[PDB]
Amino acid sequence: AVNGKGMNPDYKAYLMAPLKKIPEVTNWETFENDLRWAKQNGFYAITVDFWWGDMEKNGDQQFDFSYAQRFAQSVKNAGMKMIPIISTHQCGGNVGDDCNVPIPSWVWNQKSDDSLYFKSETGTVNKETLNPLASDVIRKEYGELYTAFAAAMKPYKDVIAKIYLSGGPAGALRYPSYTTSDGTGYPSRGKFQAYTEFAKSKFRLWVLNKYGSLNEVNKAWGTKLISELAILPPSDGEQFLMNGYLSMYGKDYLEWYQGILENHTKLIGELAHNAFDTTFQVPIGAKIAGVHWQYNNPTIPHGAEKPAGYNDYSHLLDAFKSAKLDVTFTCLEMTDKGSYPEYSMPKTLVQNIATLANEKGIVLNGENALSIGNEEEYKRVAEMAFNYNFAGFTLLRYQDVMYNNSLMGKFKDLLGVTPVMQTIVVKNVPTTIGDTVYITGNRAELGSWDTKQYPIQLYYDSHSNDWRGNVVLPAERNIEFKAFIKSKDGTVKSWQTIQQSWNPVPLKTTSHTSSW
Ligand SMILES: OC[C@H]1O[C@H](O[C@H]2[C@H](O)[C@@H](O)[C@@H](O[C@H]3[C@H](O)[C@@H](O)[C@@H](O[C@H]4[C@H](O)[C@@H](O)[C@@H](O[C@H]5[C@H](O)[C@@H](O)[C@H](O)O[C@@H]5CO)O[C@@H]4CO)O[C@@H]3CO)O[C@@H]2CO)[C@H](O)[C@@H](O)[C@@H]1O
Ligand SMILES: OC[C@H]1O[C@H](O[C@H]2[C@H](O)[C@@H](O)[C@@H](O[C@H]3[C@H](O)[C@@H](O)[C@@H](O[C@H]4[C@H](O)[C@@H](O)[C@@H](O)O[C@@H]4CO)O[C@@H]3CO)O[C@@H]2CO)[C@H](O)[C@@H](O)[C@@H]1O
Ligand SMILES: OC[C@H]1O[C@H](O[C@H]2[C@H](O)[C@@H](O)[C@@H](O[C@H]3[C@H](O)[C@@H](O)[C@@H](O)O[C@@H]3CO)O[C@@H]2CO)[C@H](O)[C@@H](O)[C@@H]1O
Ligand SMILES: OC[C@H]1O[C@H](O[C@H]2[C@H](O)[C@@H](O)[C@@H](O)O[C@@H]2CO)[C@H](O)[C@@H](O)[C@@H]1O
Ligand SMILES: [Ca+2]
Repeated sequence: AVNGKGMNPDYKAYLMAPLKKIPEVTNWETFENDLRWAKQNGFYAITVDFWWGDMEKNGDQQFDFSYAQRFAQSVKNAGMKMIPIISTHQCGGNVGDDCNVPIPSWVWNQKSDDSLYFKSETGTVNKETLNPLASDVIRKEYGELYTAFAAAMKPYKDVIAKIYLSGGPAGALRYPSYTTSDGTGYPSRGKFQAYTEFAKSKFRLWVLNKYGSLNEVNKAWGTKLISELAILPPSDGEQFLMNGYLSMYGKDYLEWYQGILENHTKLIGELAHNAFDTTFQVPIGAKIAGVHWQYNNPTIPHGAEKPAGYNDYSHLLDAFKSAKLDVTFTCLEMTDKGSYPEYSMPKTLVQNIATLANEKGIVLNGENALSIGNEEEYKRVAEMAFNYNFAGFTLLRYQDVMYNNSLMGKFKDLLGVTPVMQTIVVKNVPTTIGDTVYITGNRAELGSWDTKQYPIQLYYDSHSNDWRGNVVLPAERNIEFKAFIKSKDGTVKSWQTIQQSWNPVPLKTTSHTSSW
């Protein structure tokens, strides 16, 4: 992997359940067999959406956790593990969606203003999820839902491996900036979603709180606003994305905009831990969407990410760390394009996120953005997962491999692997002062023959006069590799004589010794 490391020892593979309830797809008996099969192919658990629209439909505090309980019972019967997703967002309208489960309609009546929903640059109303600015309603509603869920699902503590939270549309912490109705669907630029009267009022108050008075605001922004009412979000999204973002005003607007998501992260994290820590004592996480389009557009840099709420990934991830929430990213199966008109750079995006996450000590999980139909996509996922220290990968979605033995087989081989530490020993290495030794191999877990960025480092053993290193490898998988030398200035000088291999890597920790 990068930084001379290897694959994460804690790596697990997960499988996304269908969006619809199991009974609308197959029977519970077959489901249990499907789980045993998934397990046999390297899957550790199944992530599943438990829709708010389903759990608190009839009214405030009128709960129904019967489906969740039945699902859990079969998971238990199959000796499997599950990862509940408290989906406080609507199913339907987003890529790959096939259901229509809006959040409880009664929630919109808890306020007579427009604080609860979203409104775009052009006036498009979005009700896929509650507006994070309304923290009072969120605190109460999410808090009550989480608590009730915990009590109803306590008996299934034993099969719950982790809990996922929904920070916004399509289960991710973000604004509904890319939608068909708002004419902002892929691969168009996104539209900011801060035009309700409540949002404008909030931005205005936040700015005045920061500078004290309008005169101080003008001085800090180098502007000449005539009144406090002139303090507003961008009136022209395109112009703001072209150059407005570069100014002090632009920096402040984006700070506030992304800041709302950061605060929301800390809020749902607090509520979740309070509700689940004692009953379950399992990790909790949230998701970040992979807004890879318009990434390198020269006219509107990161023209889709910013409107989605992503301006400073480093600052955003710090919020997750503080909230004690594991992070899940996506698009691991895609490649960089960066060409007109999409200007898509998903791989570069993934690498950046992973780098930041690892630097901050944040447990990082990944997913594929779109259904995978070929092995090549699995290899791309593998490359990212095993070279960027991902602690886990979740395959979207159930049906794709459950009803495709051939594809399921490819996944088991490339991604459904169990990490196992092994000691690698290479003797008679002709190193000189300043040289370092590394190994690189065929599989993604070995950097796929990359000597520049993904090689795994070995260490000189002065006592035995050889080079050694404890490397994490895929158990029960065949591998080929070779040790090589890098000079002080990182130039590859020479390679091991014969190509080494392990057919397959042993299930139990041991050692592989070879001669240079
Ligand atoms: O069960 C969990 C969870 O599942 C769903 O949510 C998933 C999404 O399905 C995933 O895509 C992802 O959410 C993000 C993606 O990370 C992000 O990249 C983007 O998707 C982009 C695509 O990347 C882009 O290629 C483009 O898709 C095109 C295809 O290229 C084209 O071939 C096809 O014909 O049309 C599609 C759509 O135009 O555009 C999309 C954007 O629409 O955005 C998605 C959405 O946020 O991760 C989440 C979380 O796992 C369910 O929706 C959710 O309810 C559920 O909780
Ligand atoms: O809250 C204060 C004000 O905030 C908003 O105005 C912002 C814009 O959102 C930013 O994009 C930027 O504006 C730039 C503009 O992007 C750039 O093209 C250039 O503008 C010309 C404009 O093309 C022309 O039509 C005419 O208006 O003259 C402008 C000035 O030459 O310069 C703009 C300013 O540098 O910054 C402003 C704030 O400074 C929001 O839209 C306002 O309603 C709000 O009052
Ligand atoms: O990229 C696909 C490529 O993979 C295989 O080639 C790898 C070799 O198996 C591996 O040994 C290594 O090759 C180096 C030699 O070992 C070394 O002695 C010296 O000659 O430099 C070589 C170049 O790196 O790495 C390559 C991949 O870079 C497979 O055999 C190829 O057919 C295939 O195209
Ligand atoms: O820099 C090229 C081009 O970028 C922008 O056009 C985008 C548009 O904003 C998106 O919504 C979508 O249609 O793709 C276009 C091509 O990238 C600018 O708006 C445009 O002026 C500029 O020429
Ligand atoms: Ca409630």
